[PDB]
Amino acid sequence: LAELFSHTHDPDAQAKLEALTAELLRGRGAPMQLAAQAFPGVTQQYLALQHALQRGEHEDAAPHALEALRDALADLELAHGPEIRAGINTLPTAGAFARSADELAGFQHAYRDIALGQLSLARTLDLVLERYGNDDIHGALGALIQALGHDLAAATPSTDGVRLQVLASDLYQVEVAATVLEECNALKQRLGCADAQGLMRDLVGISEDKWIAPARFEKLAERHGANALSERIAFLGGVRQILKDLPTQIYADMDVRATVLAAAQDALDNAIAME
Ligand SMILES: [Ca+2]
Ligand SMILES: [Cl-]
Ligand code: NA
Repeated sequence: LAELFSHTHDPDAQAKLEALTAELLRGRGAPMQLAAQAFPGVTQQYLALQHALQRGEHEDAAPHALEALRDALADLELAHGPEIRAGINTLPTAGAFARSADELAGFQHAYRDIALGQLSLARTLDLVLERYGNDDIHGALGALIQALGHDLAAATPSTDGVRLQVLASDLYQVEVAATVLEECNALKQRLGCADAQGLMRDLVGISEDKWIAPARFEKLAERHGANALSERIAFLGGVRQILKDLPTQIYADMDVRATVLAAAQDALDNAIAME
């Protein structure tokens, strides 16, 4: 258990756990609060409380202090059982990807929301863009898929095997999409928070807009400073190309995709017609 905290990549991880253990067994503070102050992520908190309990029993700690740890562990299992299972099952993978305690917890939170949520492909893509968009988005996705594999490999996966298999296929589509969306960098660079990352998330939003119309693309253009006629045409042309290459599975459905692309084309043509 103590060795598992090496995955935080905190040079004082071990000392911190031992200090926390002493504080927990001292029995003044609320176990859950103390654990959360020491380590981010319920997975690390759960493991720390478990470590303290085992030590406390062997060390012959106060029965009341031990009981408080048992209650805390039981509360966490009841409220966050699947999340903790997901974290435990994927710790080696998460450890290999994360470079700090915050990055570890961050990865676990992303994995939790995907694995245990009911997110559409678009919302999953948006989640990944928000967290990893201007960092190692492809590394994050590859690690998430490794995590899905380690979860399914475990004796008790965090959710059903059928769902984990579907999620691996979903995340492949997200990886294809994330690659396509890199074109937003070049587009913003050519034309000159409404940055490239913002545009990527804007396009993903558009992919689930069943009420999409050409007017929405005008507002997008305005948001991104493509106001002059030439830049407006170039921007709308770029956006349509990117939307077109975005995998069909990202869109709310095939019909919404068709509407989006027809609207994007019309917005482009309207701008061209002004020239
Ligand atoms: Ca004794
Ligand atoms: Cl289509
Ligand atoms: Na990878």
